Amino acid sequence: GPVPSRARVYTDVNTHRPREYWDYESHVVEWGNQDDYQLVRKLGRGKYSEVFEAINITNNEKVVVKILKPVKKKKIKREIKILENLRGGPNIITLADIVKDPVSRTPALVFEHVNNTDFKQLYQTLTDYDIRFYMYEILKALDYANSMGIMHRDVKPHNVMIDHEHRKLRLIDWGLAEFYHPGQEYNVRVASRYFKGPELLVDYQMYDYSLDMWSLGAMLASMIFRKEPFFHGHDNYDQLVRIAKVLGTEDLYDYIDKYNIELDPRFNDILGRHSRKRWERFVHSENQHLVSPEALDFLDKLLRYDHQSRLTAREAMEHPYFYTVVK
Repeated sequence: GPVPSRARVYTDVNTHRPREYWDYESHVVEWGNQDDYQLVRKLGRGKYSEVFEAINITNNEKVVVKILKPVKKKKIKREIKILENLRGGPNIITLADIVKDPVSRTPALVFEHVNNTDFKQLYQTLTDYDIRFYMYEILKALDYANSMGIMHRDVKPHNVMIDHEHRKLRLIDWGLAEFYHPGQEYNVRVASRYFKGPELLVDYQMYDYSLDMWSLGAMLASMIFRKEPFFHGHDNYDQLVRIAKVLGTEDLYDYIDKYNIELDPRFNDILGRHSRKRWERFVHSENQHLVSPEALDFLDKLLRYDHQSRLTAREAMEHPYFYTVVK
């Protein structure tokens, strides 16, 4: 069967924790006062919750309220525990409170407010420098989470809140995030299609933090090449084919061969044979100002089939691409 895999970093952080740190099932929620908060506007509704702009009349500050749908009964304590574990970390969204919504009769998570600009309108204007700046900020969040034994598993532009005016960034929606336990098998039905790592698409369950570095790379590619999304699959199968048309099929087979993975036989008729492409073919007059040798090398080291070969978040922060960013 499949060969096992372990993260190359932060492998044993949770094993050296009291059970309570990662045992989210046993967590006892501290409930706040629902009447502290007044809902102002509905912002949106995801699969697992409805999201509101609200006000915290106890102090009068603006907050964000995520009223959890009757979800997968236990995603709740997982998200709460992860949020509490990561609170105060660099660019980690701050859980301000947890209350019981009187109408939904479900938990309502209360967050810090962030003044975001739609990523679409936002990415059409970001300069080269600003791409680097904000990527570095995202990496701080990811490395922090990983050092705390947690992977986000849903990195995508919609989950990065950016207050461009204040050049402030927050990584949000930790509802899919998990504790990393070496040797543990995970659900491959995580992340959004265009940001799913090859490991998910070939149904390899023993993945780790490095999943999010693929997603970050897919984000970066869309930004520096001005192509949304960069890997544009019709479904999860076509998604892998779109990746293979860039990274090539030989390295794909090397990957699944290394882990003794067998592709779904439905790929036989659709995968074809594809050479690895040089990144220069995606450069054109409209995106050239966003591209540099450093950008391409950085991208190249994120977008690897083999999850074990990708840059870790810390290694990524060491890359020459970020030398120009003021620290």
